[PDB]
Amino acid sequence: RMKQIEDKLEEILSKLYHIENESARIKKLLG
Amino acid sequence: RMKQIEDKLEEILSKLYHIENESARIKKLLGER
Amino acid sequence: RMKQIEDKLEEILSKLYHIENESARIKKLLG
Amino acid sequence: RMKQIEDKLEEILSKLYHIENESARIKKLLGER
Repeated sequence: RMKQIEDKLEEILSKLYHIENESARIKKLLG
Repeated sequence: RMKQIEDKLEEILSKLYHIENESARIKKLLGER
Repeated sequence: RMKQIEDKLEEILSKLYHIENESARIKKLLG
Repeated sequence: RMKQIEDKLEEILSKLYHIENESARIKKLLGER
């Protein structure tokens, strides 16, 4: 139930961390 | 209900994979130009 | 309870839509 | 519990605002160069 939502949320945040590093990379590649 | 949640979380999820992809593309763009 | 999670999820996806348009913009600005 | 959820959702949330910001910055970058 709730464990299951959380667990998704833990995944989703992890995609969100990856998405930041990527943005961080692109800024560097830019200036 | 708890199943509308589940669908939306899967949808959040695909949208995440989609955006990793669009940004990877650009990173890769710039990574030659 | 659950209404409340959903409602957050509905918001979070909406930030995720905005984040795409932005990426879409940047690609355009790039090539 | 249902409160670990709430914290993480707020954290997902700030991370969203953070990334809108980092991408807006770049859009704005490129928007002159």
